[PDB]
Amino acid sequence: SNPSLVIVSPALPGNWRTAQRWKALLSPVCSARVVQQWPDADASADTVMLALHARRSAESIAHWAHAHPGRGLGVVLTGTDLYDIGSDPQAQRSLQLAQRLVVLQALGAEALPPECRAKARVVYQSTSARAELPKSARQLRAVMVGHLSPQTLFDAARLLCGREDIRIDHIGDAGELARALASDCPGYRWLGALPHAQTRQRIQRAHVLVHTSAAHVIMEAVRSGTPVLASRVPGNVGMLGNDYAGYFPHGDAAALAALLEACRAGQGGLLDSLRTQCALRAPLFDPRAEQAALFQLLNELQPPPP
Ligand code: NA
Repeated sequence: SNPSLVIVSPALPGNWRTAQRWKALLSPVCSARVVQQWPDADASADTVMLALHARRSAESIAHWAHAHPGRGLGVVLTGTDLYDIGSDPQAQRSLQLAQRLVVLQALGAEALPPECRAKARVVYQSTSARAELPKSARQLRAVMVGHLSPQTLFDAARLLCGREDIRIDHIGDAGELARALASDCPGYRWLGALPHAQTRQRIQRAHVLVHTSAAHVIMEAVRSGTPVLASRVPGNVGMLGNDYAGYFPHGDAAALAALLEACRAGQGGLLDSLRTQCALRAPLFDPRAEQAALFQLLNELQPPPP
């Protein structure tokens, strides 16, 4: 067992969702609580800290390292901090103060300074599974979930302007650039902001998910039996694997269009290969696995009684 764990998520009312999911997976072995800032009024009881984002939580992190020198500090690199730690002094200070660093995919520790890697640990994110649905051989529907690399998808859709056999469904809140692409191109559609249940059903129902960004969406696709076409950036490669066959160069719309065309051609195949490759990735995103990685991390951070 019963350590008192504090999760720092300084998000304004991504990281909140992770924080809540970690609290639920750790609640069986610890008294877990989420805060925006530490310390608070219940802070004298806390023994272990899991702070999300080396910069946004730096002030909590620094407060923890003063009250608990060499004890209980886990700092989670959520993305933009890892890819901040180049110039940000606070981000850098957070890396040095931590007893443990958490990266969320395999490749994270390569961006970490050399002296910070031994204390890094890989904890893949997790999501619930959806059943893999049968898919038509007569079209290829691609879904992209991403608040408005928007231009990369936009350019690929214009390079495919006449095709109605390749359909691109863009989900996300922004805008007129999207509405224009929707009027001009039969196969592009901007559905705007959609509820979370509808977004996951469309991903489950899509032949493929396209991610051009430089993470939860990729897990939701993989765990719903939907392959992914993704930009070759470390965050994505860490999720899908160094030998994944569905990568496109970041900012290369022609390469993205070619990849959709190749998926379409093998219908009736690259798409079948991508499906097989994603099914081998899916067990990395099992809640059981994330929970187990968290248990071990908590046993490592747990400080001996003062
Ligand atoms: Na508990």
